[PDB]
Amino acid sequence: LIGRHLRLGSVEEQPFMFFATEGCEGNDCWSGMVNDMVVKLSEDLGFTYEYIQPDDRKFGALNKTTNEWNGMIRDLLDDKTDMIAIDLSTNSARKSAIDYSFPFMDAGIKAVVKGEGTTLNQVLELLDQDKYKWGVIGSKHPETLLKTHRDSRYSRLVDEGVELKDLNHAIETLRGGLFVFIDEGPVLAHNLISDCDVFSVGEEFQSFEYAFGLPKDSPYKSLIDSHLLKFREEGFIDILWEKWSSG
Amino acid sequence: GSKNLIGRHLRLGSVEEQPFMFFATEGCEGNDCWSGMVNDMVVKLSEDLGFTYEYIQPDDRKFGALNKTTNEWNGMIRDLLDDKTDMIAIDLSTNSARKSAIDYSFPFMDAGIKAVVKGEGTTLNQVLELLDQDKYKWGVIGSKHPETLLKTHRDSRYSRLVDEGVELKDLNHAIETLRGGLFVFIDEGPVLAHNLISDCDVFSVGEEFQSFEYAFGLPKDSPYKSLIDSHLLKFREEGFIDILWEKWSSGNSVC
Ligand SMILES: [Mg+2]
Repeated sequence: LIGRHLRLGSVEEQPFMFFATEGCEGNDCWSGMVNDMVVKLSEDLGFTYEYIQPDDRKFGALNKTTNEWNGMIRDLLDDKTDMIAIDLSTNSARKSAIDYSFPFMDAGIKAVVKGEGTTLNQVLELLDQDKYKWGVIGSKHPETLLKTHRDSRYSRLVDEGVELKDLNHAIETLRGGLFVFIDEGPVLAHNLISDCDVFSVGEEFQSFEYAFGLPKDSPYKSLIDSHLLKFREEGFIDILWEKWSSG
Repeated sequence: GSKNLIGRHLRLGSVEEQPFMFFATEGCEGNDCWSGMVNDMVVKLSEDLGFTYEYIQPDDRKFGALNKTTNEWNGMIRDLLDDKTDMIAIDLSTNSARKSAIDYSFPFMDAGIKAVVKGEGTTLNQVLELLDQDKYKWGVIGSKHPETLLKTHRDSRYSRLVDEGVELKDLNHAIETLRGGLFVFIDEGPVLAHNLISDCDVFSVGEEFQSFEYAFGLPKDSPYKSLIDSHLLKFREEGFIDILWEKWSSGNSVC
C-alpha cells in the first residue's frame, strides 16, 4: 500500500461515520470511529485515500427481481471503490459477491419502540396486531437478514412493514410513537441513549460482525486484515468505541 | 477459485480442549475418537463440501507459539507451516504473532483472557497484583495464546507474569494445580467457564481483558480459505454455532 491511493466506499452512520455536508473539504468532511481507523491505517501503511458515497446512499442489498446489487456493495463490484470502510455487516448474500476484512465488532439485530410499558414481547407478535406499525431501512443488512431468515414470518415483517430511507428517517418515525424500528444493536445503543422513553422489544437476535468490505482477489486484504487484528489486540478498537459511543 | 474441496482429503490439526474437542484414548479408531463442538462443525463442513478428513495432533501437544531465540514455531501452528496439516480445527485464538505466519478463517466466537483463583483469605482484584506478593503462585499454559498475549503486551509487567509464573504443560496440569489451591490460573474465558463450572471454591480475578476471536487456522495461499470462510459465516448466520455452544458447554452449576 506504500504510495497507493485507495478509494473508500462509505456513508454516514453515527457513530461509525459522521459526514459534514458543508464547512469542510475532502477527507476532513468525515469523522467517527471508522474514520479514526482509516486515518491510522493510512499512517501505518502509507496509502492516500478518499471517500466515495454511493449515489443511491444505500449500504447495499441484492435485488432478487433483477439479481443486481445497489449501494456501497454495487460501487465496489463496479470498481468505483477499492474497499468499503464503514460498519459493514457480514451476511451470506454479500459473501457470495465480495470478501470481508478481519472483523472489528460483534453485533446483533435489535428492535426498539417508543412509550414505556409496550405490550409487545417479540417482533413476530407485530403480525398479529394493528396498534403498532414497524419497519426496517431499505437495502441495509437487517432487512436482508430478516428476508433470508428460515422463519418466513420475518419476511412478512419486512414486506408488510414500512421501508425506511435511512437512520434519520427511522429515528424520526420511531420518535413519532406506535412504531417498532428494527436495526442493529450498536447503532441503536449510540443514537437512542438520550431517548429515555424508547425501550427494547424482545432480545437481540442473529449473530454477525462489522468488518470492511473488499473485492475478491484484492491485493490489499492480507495487510488490511493484519492491521485490523493488531488494532483489536492493542486495544485500539475498544478505545475508539469508548471515544465515539455515548455516553 | 477453480479448486474446491470435493474429493480432497484434509489433514486437520487439533488437540483435546473441552468442550471444543474431546479425544478418546482407547475404544475408538480414527475420526471416531474425536467429539465436541469443533468436531460437529468439521462433520458438517465435510458433508457440505465433500472432503474426507483425519485429525493430526502435534507431537508436542501444544497449540503453538513463536520462539524468539530460534525464530521457530511449535504446536499445531508448526505442523500447519510444515504441511503436515491443511487447516487447524480447534478454538484457535487470533493473535498478531500467528497472523504474521498463517491466516485465519472467518471467526466463530469472541473470547477474552480470564484469570481465576482458589484460596481463602485475602484475594486479588487484578492479575498484576501477583507481582507484589507471595501468598499466591500463578501460571499460564506454555505455547498457548494467553501466554503469547501477555508476553507481547506493551506493558512489560505482563511479561513478568509469564516469566515469573509456573509454565503449565496443558489444561489438565493447569486445573490440577489450580485445584491444589493458592493459585491463579490465567487462560481463556470460554474454556474456564466450561471446565470450572462445578469448582465452587474457584473465583474470578478481575474482569476479562484482551479482545480476540476463535477461528480455524489456514496456511497462507490456501485454495480452501474462501470456501471455509463462506461456510463458517453461513453457520453463524443460521444459528448453528450458537446451537453447538448450547449443546456442548456445561450448564447449571452445583454451586
Ligand atoms: Mg466477533
